[PDB]
Amino acid sequence: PQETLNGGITDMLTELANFEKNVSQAIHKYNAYRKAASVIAKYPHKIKSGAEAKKLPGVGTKIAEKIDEFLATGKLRKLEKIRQDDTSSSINFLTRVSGIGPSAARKFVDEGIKTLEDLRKNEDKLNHHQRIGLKYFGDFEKRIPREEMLQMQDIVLNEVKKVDSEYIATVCGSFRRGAESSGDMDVLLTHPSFTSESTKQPKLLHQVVEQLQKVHFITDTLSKGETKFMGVCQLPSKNDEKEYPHRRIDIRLIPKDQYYCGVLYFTGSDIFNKNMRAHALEKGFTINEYTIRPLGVTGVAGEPLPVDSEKDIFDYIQWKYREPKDRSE
DNA sequence: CCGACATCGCATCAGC
DNA sequence: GCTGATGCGC
DNA sequence: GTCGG
Ligand code: NA
Ligand code: NA
Repeated sequence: PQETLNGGITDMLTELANFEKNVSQAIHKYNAYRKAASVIAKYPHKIKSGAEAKKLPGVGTKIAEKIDEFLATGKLRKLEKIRQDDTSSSINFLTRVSGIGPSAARKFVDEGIKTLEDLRKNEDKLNHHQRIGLKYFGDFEKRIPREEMLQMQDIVLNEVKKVDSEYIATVCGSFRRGAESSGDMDVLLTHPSFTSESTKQPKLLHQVVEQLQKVHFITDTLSKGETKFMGVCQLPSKNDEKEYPHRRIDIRLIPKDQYYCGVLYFTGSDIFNKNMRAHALEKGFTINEYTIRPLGVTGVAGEPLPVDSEKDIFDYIQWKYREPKDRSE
């Protein structure tokens, strides 16, 4: 639905959401505001009163009240006062840098560091991760067009298979659901040799990251363990042509017997996972990001049910398989 | 009235 | 040195 | 902030 409808209200709730997250350090109020802004963005009617909105799930007395003030005046006093607020606006801004959460941003603004320029001058006060977020402050705020993601995908699948023909790599996320653009690339990886009660051969994941660094696809590392890599990557530029911006890429090494449970979860969407959790249980099963287990008559979950594909999970809960395209909810 | 709210691997801080 | 707590992005 | 036991 057109943003014009209640865009003024959704933006108001989102702005409030970021302040709770970055300044007040109130994550729950953050999600509360986002949930509200979200359900309000879906409502196919121009809201005329807070009471109308209050009907919607996620909108309570306070937000219905704020919505009223906004409709009557065109803005919100508490919000106007927050924007003109020196520290709060500096603190909010600083968190846009990957690596700087509410706490670091709170600390920088304290000692006088308020701008991207202040950070660029205090490089040794920033950890490895934060210097990379600074270095790509702009790039990290851009989105990734699908075609770009495909090019990016071709390279991941090609290099993984080059390291070992048994690796299985699946680019999940909104991408797998067919989305037109993305903010990042989440690649789930697995190898037959890696199972829940097996070895992690601390190189299955290393050998892959290392391979992607060799062909110069991965350009920076934010964090890397035996099962989770988080870094930056970039597509090869087409000779003397605006080189592609640096992109965020995560790689997960999951056990083969939990691999598909992993692919299901990271493909989502977030709504779709809730309908399955909800459904799965009524059918007598418990579904987490790792496994699917039967629930005895006393509520006692049993051993993890075997899974060799995504469909297997759907079959356990009396639900027909659904392509990642129809998993928007 | 008052607790839940989604999740967890990894880097790094705090403390012994 | 080590382990646990915290911060972070997801 | 919202929902709900
Ligand atoms: Na409501
Ligand atoms: Na940040």
